[PDB]
Amino acid sequence: KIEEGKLVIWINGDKGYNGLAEVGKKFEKDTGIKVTVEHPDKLEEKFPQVAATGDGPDIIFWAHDRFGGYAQSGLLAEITPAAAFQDKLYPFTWDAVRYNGKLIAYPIAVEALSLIYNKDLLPNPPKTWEEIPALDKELKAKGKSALMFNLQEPYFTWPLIAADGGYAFKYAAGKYDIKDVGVDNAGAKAGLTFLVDLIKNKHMNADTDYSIAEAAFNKGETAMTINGPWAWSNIDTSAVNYGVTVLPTFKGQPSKPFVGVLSAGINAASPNKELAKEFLENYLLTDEGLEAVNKDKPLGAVALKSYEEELAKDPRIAATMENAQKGEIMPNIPQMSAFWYAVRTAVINAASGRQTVDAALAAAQTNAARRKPSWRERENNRRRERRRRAVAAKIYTGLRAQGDYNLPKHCDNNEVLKALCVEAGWVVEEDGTTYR
Amino acid sequence: KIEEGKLVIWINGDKGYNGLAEVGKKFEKDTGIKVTVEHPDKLEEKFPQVAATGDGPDIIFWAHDRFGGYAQSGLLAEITPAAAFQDKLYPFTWDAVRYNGKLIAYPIAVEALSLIYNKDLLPNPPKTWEEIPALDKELKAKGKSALMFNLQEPYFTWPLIAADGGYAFKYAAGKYDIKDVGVDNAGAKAGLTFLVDLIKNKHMNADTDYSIAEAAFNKGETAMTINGPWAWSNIDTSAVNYGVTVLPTFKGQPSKPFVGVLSAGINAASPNKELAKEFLENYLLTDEGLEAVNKDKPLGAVALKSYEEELAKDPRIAATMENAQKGEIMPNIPQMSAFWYAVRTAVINAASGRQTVDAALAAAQTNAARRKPSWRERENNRRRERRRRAVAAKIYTGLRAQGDYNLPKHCDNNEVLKALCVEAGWVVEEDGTTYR
DNA sequence: TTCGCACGTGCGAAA
DNA sequence: TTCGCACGTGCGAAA
Ligand SMILES: OC[C@H]1O[C@H](O[C@H]2[C@H](O)[C@@H](O)[C@@H](O)O[C@@H]2CO)[C@H](O)[C@@H](O)[C@@H]1O
Ligand SMILES: OC[C@H]1O[C@H](O[C@H]2[C@H](O)[C@@H](O)[C@@H](O)O[C@@H]2CO)[C@H](O)[C@@H](O)[C@@H]1O
Repeated sequence: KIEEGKLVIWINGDKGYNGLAEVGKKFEKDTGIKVTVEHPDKLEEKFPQVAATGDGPDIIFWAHDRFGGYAQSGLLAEITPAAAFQDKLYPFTWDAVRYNGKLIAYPIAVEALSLIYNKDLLPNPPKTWEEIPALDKELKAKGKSALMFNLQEPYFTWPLIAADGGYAFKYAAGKYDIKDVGVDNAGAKAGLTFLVDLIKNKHMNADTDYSIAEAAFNKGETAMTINGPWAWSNIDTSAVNYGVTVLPTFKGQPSKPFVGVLSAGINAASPNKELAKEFLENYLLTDEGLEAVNKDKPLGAVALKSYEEELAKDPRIAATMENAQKGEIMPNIPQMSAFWYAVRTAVINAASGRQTVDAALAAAQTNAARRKPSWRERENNRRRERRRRAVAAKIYTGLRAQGDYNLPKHCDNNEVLKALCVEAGWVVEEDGTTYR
Repeated sequence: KIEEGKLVIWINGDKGYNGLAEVGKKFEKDTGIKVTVEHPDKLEEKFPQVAATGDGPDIIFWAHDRFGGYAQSGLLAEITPAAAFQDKLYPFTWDAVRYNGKLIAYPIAVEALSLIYNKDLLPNPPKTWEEIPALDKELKAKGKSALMFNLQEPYFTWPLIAADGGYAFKYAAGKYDIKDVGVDNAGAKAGLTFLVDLIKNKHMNADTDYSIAEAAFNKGETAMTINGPWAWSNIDTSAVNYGVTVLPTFKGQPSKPFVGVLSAGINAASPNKELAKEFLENYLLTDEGLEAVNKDKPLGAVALKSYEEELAKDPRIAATMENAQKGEIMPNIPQMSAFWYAVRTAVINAASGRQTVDAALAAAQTNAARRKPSWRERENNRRRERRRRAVAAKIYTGLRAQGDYNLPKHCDNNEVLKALCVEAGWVVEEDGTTYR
C-alpha cells in the first residue's frame, strides 16, 4: 500500500525498470525520498482490482489502450502540467492519451511492432508473408526455422489479421463505434487462416510464447521475430547480427500493427501526487532520465521533443516508425479489455484446433462487444434469488410444521411438495410426472 | 503435444535452463534428437492439468514434493534405471522420488535454504532471529535494512514456522499421517507471530517477493537474504561480497527449512520415454552434464556421487547442507499441494493483517487436512442435485399444465406452489409465511 | 459416509 | 432492461 514520503513504481517486466531505478536513486539523494521499482506479473490486471480499495502503486506504467477504462472506473483523472511541460512533447501523443478531454497519464514513448531478422542467416529479409512458408523449408534443412513470435498475446498477431482489413473498432463521426467490430470480417478470416495454416504446416507452433520466441532468436535458431523496441537490448548482448525492418506484406497489403504509447498514470489514491509528478516531469522526462532508461531497455520513439531528435536518427527507430505509420494508434476506450480478451481467445483456440477460424472469430465478434454487468445489476440478481429461496423456505417450513403429512423422519422438500400435491387431488409419479 | 523423436523439457525459471539447453544440444549432436527447454510460469500447476489429456512436456523438472501427487494421477512414467545406475546417486535422493514402492523421478540436486549475507555490510552475521530487529535499527540509520526475502511463497517463511515446533504432517509407523497437521500448534504460532511482528515494526514489507528481495540484496540495500543455491550466480555477477551461512536460530532452536530434491519426471504419455531415460541417465546425470547446468545456476548438492565429491569441496555447499541437516526432506505425498496452498494463504493473510495469526493458521490446518473429494464423489453430488431439480421441474410442469390455477402469463415456480397451497386448504403470505 | 438447502451467476427468454 | 430456472459446489447435518 501507499504511504507518505516514498515512491513506488509499477512497470512491465520487459521495460527498463533498472534504468528507472537509477534515477529514482538520483531523486532520493536530491530531496530525500526513497524510490523503489517493482515489475509485477499482469500489472494491467492487478491495478484495477486493488486500487479500488485504495491499494496499488503511486504510479503505474502501461500502454494507453487500457488507460481510458482505468479512467472510467475512477482510478485517475485531471492531470495538468504547465504549457512549458505540455509542449516539450508531441501533439499526437497527447491526443491518444486523453480520455473525454482530460489527460490521464504522462505519455512516455511510442512503440510499434517491427520485423527483426538476423542478417547472418537472412541477409535479405522477405517482404511478403506469402514467401514465409517456402523460406522455412530452406531453413529447416539447415536445422533452423524462419519465424517465431508470441502467439499467446494477440498484440503480435494483429498486424497480420488487420493486414487484409480486420479492425477492432471503426472510427466514424469523430467517435469509435464501440458496437461496430471487424474481427469477424473476411479480412480477419484471411489473416487468421494463414496463421493457422502456418501451424498446420508445422512452420510455427501454437504453444509459442515470449520466452520461446525470444530465446530462439537470441540463440540464433530462428531467422526472424516480431517484437518491439524493448527487445533490442537483449539481442545486443547476444552474438546475433540483427536488423530491424518493416513487417512483411500480406496479399499485397501492409501489416498494420497497433501502436502503443507507454504512459505513467498517477494513482488517484496516492498521497504522493505532487511528489510523484516531481519524479515524472523533473527527473525522468529529461534527457538524462530517458537516457538511463533507454540504455537499459530501448523505449522506442520517445515522445520528448528534446530527446527524440537524438533517437529519431537511429535507423532502428526509423524502421519502427515506418511500421507505425502503416498502423493505427490504439483506442483508449474501456472496451479495449473486452476486445483484447476476445481476440486472445480466438487466436489461441484457432491455433490449437479447439475451434475453426469461422467459429473462433465469430465467437470473438460477440465477446468484443459484450457489456460487463454493473455491480448493481449483479447485486440485483443476487438479491432476487436470495428472496426467492427465502419465500420457498418459509412455505416448506410451514408445511413440515402444520402439514402432518405421512413423511419420513428425513426428506427433501420434493417429498413435502409431493405429499402436499396429493392432498390437493394430484398424483405424483416417481420422476415427478404429475397429473390429476 | 509431444512429437516422436523430439524432446521437450520444463524447468523452473530460477534454474539454469540455458545450461540444461547446452546438454540438450550435445544430445542432439550425438543422436540427432532436438531438445527444447522451456520455463513456463506455474509449471508445477500447469503440468497436472495438461498431462491428464496426454499433453505436457516430455520431462518435467521440479522439487520432489509435487511428484507423488502427479504419480497418483498416473502422470509420470515409472523410472526403470539399472541397479548399476541407481548406485551412482546417493541413496536418500532415491527415497525422495519413491512413491508406492516405485521410483517416479530422477533426483538431480538437493536444495536447502540458507542465510545469504553481505560480508562488507555485516561482517558477523546475526546468529539469532530475535536479535534481527535490533540489527535493523542500526541498519536503518544508514538507509539500509537487515533482512529481505520472499514473503509470497511459504517455502521461505517455513524455516521460522518450523523452528519452534511447527510441522506439515507427522511421520509415524512408516508413513505420513495426512490427518495430523501441525500448522496450528504453538510452535508454528510463535514463529509466524514473530514474522508478523517484524512487519508490524517496519522491519520487513508484506508485499516483498522474490524479485524485490533478489534485486535489493544484489544492489546492496539489505545485508541479508534467504535463498537457495540457485540465487548465487546473479550475486556472483553483482558487486556484493557475500557469504553463505546457517539460518539464524529462533527461541534457541535452529530454523528447520524444508529440503527439496530437484527431480526430473517423465510424462506417462511420452512416446520418447526411452529417449528421455537415455538423456537423463547418460547426458545430464554425469559430471559434464551437471557441470553445464551448474555453471549456469548452482544446483546445490547434486545426487550424483561422482560429481558431488567435487561440488562438496565448496564452502557454500557445506553451509547449504548444514541447514539441510537441521531441516527435513519434504514428503512427496499428494496432499503436499494442499498443505502448500493452505500455508501460502495463511502467511499472506497474516503478513497483510487480513487475518490474525490464530485465525489464519487455524484455517490452514483445516484446509491442509481437508479430504479432497474424489471425482466420483463430485459426480455423485452433481447427479443428485440434477435429479432433485428434474423432479421438481416435472412437478411444476404438470401443475402449470393441468392446474388452471388462474395466474399471469409468466410467473415463477413459487407462485405455482402458492396457488397449489390454497387449493389444498392453505394460505400463503407475500414473504412465504404459510399455515392452515 | 450420504444428503439437501444455500449460494451467486449463466444463459436465454420475454419484453 | 428484468427475470427465473439451471448449474455445480459449499457447508453443515444426520448418521
Ligand atoms: O496482447 C494484448 C495486449 O497488447 C498490448 O500489450 C503490449 C504492450 O503494448 C507492450 O508494451 C508489450 O508489453 O507487449 C504487450 C503485448 O504482450 C496492449 O498494450 C495491451 O493493452 C493488450 O492487453
Ligand atoms: O512455496 C511453496 C513451494 O515450495 C517449494 O518450492 C520451492 C522449490 O523447492 C525451489 O526449487 C525454488 O523454486 O523455490 C520454490 C519456492 O518458490 C516446493 O517445492 C513447492 O512445491 C511449493 O509450492
